[PDB]
Amino acid sequence: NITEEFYQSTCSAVSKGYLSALRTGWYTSVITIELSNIKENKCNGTDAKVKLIKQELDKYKNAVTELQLLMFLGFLLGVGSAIASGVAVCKVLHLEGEVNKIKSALLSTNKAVVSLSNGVSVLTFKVLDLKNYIDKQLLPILNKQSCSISNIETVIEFQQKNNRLLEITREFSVNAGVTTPVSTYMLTNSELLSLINDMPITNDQKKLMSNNVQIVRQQSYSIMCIIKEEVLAYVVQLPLYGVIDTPCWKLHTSPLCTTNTKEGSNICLTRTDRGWYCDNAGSVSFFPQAETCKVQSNRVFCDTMNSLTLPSEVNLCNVDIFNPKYDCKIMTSKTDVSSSVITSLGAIVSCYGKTKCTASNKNRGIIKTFSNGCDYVSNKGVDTVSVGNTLYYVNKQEGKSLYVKGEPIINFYDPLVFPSDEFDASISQVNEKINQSLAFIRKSDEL
Amino acid sequence: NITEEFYQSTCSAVSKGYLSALRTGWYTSVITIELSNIKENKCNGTDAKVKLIKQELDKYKNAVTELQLLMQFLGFLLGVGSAIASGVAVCKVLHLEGEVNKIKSALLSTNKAVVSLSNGVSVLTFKVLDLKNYIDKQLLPILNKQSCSISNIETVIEFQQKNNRLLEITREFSVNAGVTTPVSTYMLTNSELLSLINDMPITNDQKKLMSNNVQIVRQQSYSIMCIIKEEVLAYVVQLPLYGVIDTPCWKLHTSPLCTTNTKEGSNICLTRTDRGWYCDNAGSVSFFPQAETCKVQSNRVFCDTMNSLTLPSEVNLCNVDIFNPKYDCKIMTSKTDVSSSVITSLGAIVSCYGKTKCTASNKNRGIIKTFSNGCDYVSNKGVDTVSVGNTLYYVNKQEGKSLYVKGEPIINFYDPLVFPSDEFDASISQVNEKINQSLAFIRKSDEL
Amino acid sequence: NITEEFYQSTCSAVSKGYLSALRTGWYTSVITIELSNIKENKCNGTDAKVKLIKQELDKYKNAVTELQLLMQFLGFLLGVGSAIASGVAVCKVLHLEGEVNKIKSALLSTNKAVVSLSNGVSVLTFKVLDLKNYIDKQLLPILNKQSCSISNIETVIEFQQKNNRLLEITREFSVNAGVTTPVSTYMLTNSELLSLINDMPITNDQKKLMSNNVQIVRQQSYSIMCIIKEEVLAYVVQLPLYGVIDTPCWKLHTSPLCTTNTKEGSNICLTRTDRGWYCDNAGSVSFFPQAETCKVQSNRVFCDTMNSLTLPSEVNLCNVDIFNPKYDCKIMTSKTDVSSSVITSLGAIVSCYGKTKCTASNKNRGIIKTFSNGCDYVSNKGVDTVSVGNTLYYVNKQEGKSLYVKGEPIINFYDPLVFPSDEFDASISQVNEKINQSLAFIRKSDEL
Ligand SMILES: [Cl-]
Ligand SMILES: [Cl-]
Repeated sequence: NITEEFYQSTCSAVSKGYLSALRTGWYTSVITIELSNIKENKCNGTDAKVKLIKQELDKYKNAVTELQLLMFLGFLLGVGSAIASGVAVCKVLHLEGEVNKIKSALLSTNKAVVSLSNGVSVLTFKVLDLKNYIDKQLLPILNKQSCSISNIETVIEFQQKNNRLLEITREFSVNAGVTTPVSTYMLTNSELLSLINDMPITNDQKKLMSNNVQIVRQQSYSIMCIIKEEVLAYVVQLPLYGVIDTPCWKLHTSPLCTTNTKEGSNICLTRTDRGWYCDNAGSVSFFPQAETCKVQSNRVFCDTMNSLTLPSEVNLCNVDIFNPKYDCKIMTSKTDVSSSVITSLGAIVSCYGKTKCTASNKNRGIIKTFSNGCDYVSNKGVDTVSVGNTLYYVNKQEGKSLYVKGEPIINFYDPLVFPSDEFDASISQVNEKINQSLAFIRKSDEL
Repeated sequence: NITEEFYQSTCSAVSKGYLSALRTGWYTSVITIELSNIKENKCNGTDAKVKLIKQELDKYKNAVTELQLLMQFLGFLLGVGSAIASGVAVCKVLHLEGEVNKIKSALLSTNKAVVSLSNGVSVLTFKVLDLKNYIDKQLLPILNKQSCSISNIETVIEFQQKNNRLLEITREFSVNAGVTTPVSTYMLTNSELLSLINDMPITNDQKKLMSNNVQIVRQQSYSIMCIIKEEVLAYVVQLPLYGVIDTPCWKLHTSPLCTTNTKEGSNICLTRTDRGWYCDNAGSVSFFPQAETCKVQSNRVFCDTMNSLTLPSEVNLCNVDIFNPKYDCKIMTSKTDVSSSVITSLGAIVSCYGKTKCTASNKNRGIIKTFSNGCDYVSNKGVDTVSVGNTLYYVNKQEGKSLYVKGEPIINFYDPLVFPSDEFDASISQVNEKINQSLAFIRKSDEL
Repeated sequence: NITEEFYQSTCSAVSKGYLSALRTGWYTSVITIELSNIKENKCNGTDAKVKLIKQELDKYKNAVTELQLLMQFLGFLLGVGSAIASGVAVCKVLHLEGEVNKIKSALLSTNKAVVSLSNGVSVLTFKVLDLKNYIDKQLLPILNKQSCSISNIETVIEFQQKNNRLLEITREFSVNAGVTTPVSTYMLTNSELLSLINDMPITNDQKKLMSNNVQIVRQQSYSIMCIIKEEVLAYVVQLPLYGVIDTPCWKLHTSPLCTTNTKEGSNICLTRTDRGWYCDNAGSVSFFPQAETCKVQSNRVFCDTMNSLTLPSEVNLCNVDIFNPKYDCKIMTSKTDVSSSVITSLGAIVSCYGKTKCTASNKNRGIIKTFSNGCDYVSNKGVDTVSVGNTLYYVNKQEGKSLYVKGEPIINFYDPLVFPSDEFDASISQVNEKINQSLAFIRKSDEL
């Protein structure tokens, strides 16, 4: 199911066999909580039971009032406006009579599809009806028995209904009205599964979102919207996955240096194009910041806004870094430091200088001692790896790894002309800079 | 109200008309919760209501004990501060002998008093929860009377409600190691925070600004755990005070500008690095490179000056003439011809290079513009989304006028044979002098 | 016992006397909650007391079901690890056949037992909540007796208290995608965690360290949700083990050092990049470049070795003599003379250049020092704030002696005509060899 190749020639490794789930767009949904504005609580505070509902009722009013008061290579990626879509939906909701459409469509059911004034149709959802609870069940009970409640179960039932509205207020109050991930107080699990199931999307998409709701939360926003008339409404902005089931691979890179004994005589080179790569629509979406992608089993959830769009020929850097069809990215240094990069199925170890680097087994201890240079170890017989004072645990996911033998590419560069401070360079950039610096030495010799 | 200009010559855009609200300093206030230490829970016995009171007291007793164990580009130029040094310093002053009693006696009759500490600084104090009096004078007398049995379940709830806040405070301090941000509503309720702002020694404009944006004030505040000694738990709430308000501010968006020849690697690239927020401030210009550290509410920009550089007002000249002689505009150079888009306050910049497919779309029309190679720009009026390669951008739909400033792309004025394309923190004149110095060495060799 | 030295020659400062607490490895423990399968919820009847238990039971059932659906500078030199690879690997072992029965049978009589897993690993197990027996033996009989009606409000509340923890565990795992950090008090209560520490196979020195700093131990821990199989919910709590304790540590603060020429762009700059934390560790020195990943409690520094480079002890020589021959000290060079301040442990380094106003103030006296151009330093004794441009810094008020080491700024020893001003990852000897090669290129041409 999952495979990995280590390229000793360039001190890097590729894990393949992953499937894609790229967030490509947004669905905006309108979630409503119906509230009731209560005029005068002209009750007494003598009976113990009345005090609790009266104080619980004061708690509610403050929450309603409080909400009204509220109204490498990563640097290439570019800038988006993460919630411009949902906020756009929110701005439409402030228009005259647009709130009434929502409220009347949710008069008989708790879920409805509404056509907005600008023409876009958006799923609607009444998730909590506190107005009706107060107006028809609590306030009538209260007045009848001379403003006192003779049943402790009545106060608790209200504290439970009110509790969610209070916890929603706490979240918008600490997040300035835009939260992520969408909490279970904003959208309960059943509501989110109902939203996905009622969304205008593929059955492949619905199944994906429904089996991975936890990931759907993490990629979702809750945008607090309006409190007008008798309804509080907030927009839940859900990710729709327009690219699914395409091959994905992760590139891991580590520094590749010479191994001379002279302290500073060494030269280094590292591939900068580390991150996730997924095929989608004939090109390759590249995700440099690999921490923004989430892996579930073998599915990679990435966001195209944190991606570059690359030609399919990018994969050629894995077959031959000196190909003329794509100029592979590298950085160059003279900093021969030891480190390790843990991959999907093993460990890359860049062991240089006098640093002690070993690979250990849980039942045997140290089972390999690395020599200077860049090496790799499969996760089969190995459980941990130590480079200096740092112990790394290796991933224990099962899968075949293959060690691709090769002469280290750093040996093909001459130390006298090597540019050792290039962060955003390439094979072709360093080649022509050697030619330019090596030819400058020819002009003096022909002299 | 709010305007934006795109400078086609420099592949950048400026959003104008924003107002400032710069965090310039800190107010520290002492928030206290009065507890009562109860030695032992000597009513061991079975009874439905009694069992609940015992468990509620044990939760409370553990909460006190748990608290006691607790006490025993261009961003890289900004420099380093000590974010809570002000509050932590005030916290240490409360550890001095008799300093808690000064606070405690001043808050005996009211819940709010100004105390002069031993070091001389006056700090607002605030008793937010009086559990000592509740337990000593209302619950323990009720409990003891009937040999720890209570004929009123309503007594358990009232205590469980009162105790709830103290429990959540302990929960927050227990995973945050005594420093939380933003300040939660368990540490400071919305009403308590509005009451602090109203009593703080600040302007009526300042009181109004803080009060209408309490969610922002929370997000910019720290809550620093202090002491739980004698019958007082005290923590310091460090609130931001906004010493610079309503000064003109603008946001600079930049994107890479490259050549567009068909040969893959013969291309040159150029990007303005000075993106971020700029506010007039005391005759100078406060520059915030990290635009993620600033919060915009409608038209007000809340920034924190410790994440700023202090620049001369002539920085704004880079927008009217990048080659002006009066300020050396910062740029970076590359040979990395990648396609991207940068969404602005009022539109979209598109860096479309190579064979990448770049379009701008309307919700009512589909694709309405296809970008050619180069840097181009679109206003948010008719456009809802922008697509650069496999990435779809949504555009902000905020209202405002856009202006396209036509100009020849600046990258054409450089010679590709002598262009230094590896400078990360360079400038107009640095690229000039490195070309002039590299151009003269080839001139001096040819004279031979 | 904290001291600090300011090296005026290199515009840097070292804070020493801190003690180490380095995470070197991980302990994985199994925390289980025992659940009961609810088959037939045949309760009808709209009665206030009945409704609460039925709705509370649906919360428990939904939470169980919800959890089951869940299963279906110089920082850039550092390596990348798999933070929870150790804990997750233990989690895969629990999916093996009969592995839960060993756990379930070992935790039958006590809530704490050491289980030998199938792979051979011995793991602490911990039953923290027994909902099965509560529901099966205490609640359902009471519930059933009166035909789904409960005549005692205390029984429904006792269930809400029992059920609440499982509900919050589910709430945390559902928004954190089954892996949380820090380990909240719901995942592991304070007393449970102390019991974990006392039973771990670690030193008495180690146990004492973890026990007095549980707030840090949580923050360095992961809780990884595992299985709901048989009638048990299990999650793995991955606790840090500190294999290096009490070795000396020091923090290096660095700031830009520039020339003080009058011509705007005639200036040169130089900064030590090796800023961060340093701890002695097994004959070498562990270097943590991102100093924000380390947490300081009083005088102890908690760092994580996965974010460190392993350096020779001779790195400390960069503090006594930046041109020493035994270690090539790292620096970056620029032409960007912008003013800033770095707050240190015991004072403030101030890089004041151009027309920026830089001062140090007292709370009782106002401005007490105005900085001249160059890199200067101020101790936290007489100073409370430092102001650089429109930026006000508060200084740490921790007590301790500072030593100002007078020295000629190293930047003066360079000739601006041959100085390489675009080096970000360079060093003393690299800049030397680049000047020497650029100076020999200029000498051999004149001999022509
Ligand atoms: Cl001003
Ligand atoms: Cl089960």
